[PDB]
Amino acid sequence: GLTYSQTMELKDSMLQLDPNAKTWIDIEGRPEDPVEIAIYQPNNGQYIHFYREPTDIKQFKQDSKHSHGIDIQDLFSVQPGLTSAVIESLPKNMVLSCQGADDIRKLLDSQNRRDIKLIDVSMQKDDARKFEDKIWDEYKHLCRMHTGIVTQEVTPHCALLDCLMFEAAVIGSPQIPTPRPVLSRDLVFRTGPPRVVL
Ligand SMILES: [Mn+2]
Ligand SMILES: [Zn+2]
Repeated sequence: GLTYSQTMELKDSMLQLDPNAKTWIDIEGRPEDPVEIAIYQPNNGQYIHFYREPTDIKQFKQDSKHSHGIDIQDLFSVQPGLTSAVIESLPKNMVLSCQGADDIRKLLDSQNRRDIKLIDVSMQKDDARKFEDKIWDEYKHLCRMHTGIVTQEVTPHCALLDCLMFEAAVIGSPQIPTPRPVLSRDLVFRTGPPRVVL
């Protein structure tokens, strides 16, 4: 989990959300073993976005090749404990928009956050991904974690970009205010290997 100072920093950064604004949530991975989480406020562009190493490797490899394309080695350096830390400090009685509520409901409940309510926009599969190509063209650089070829060859599913494209689908245009991450990379990732000296 997080250190005392990491925990103070996270809570401080999370208060940059307005607890009342429209807020999307999306996860990749099963709710008992999530590997990527995004919480996004379209109007101001702010988002919480972080990763998690999986515990079930066989199911992860399946999800990797047919959904999110994440290589497990790229998760080794991510900061543990962020999922429970973030969910614990989301505002009381917060309301979240999502596309498909079943898994996210389980995840919040497992964290005793039954006070958090979900609004399932329940779009149809392809309506939800109308602007998938344009959103990936513009905002690919915001998440480079989907490195594997995914087959169902299709575009990998990213918690962050899914939130952005669902927002685009609800409003009818890929034109959204610039997304800005509220978490620092040093909170999402551990230090990683030293610079190779060249
Ligand atoms: Mn997704
Ligand atoms: Zn991603």
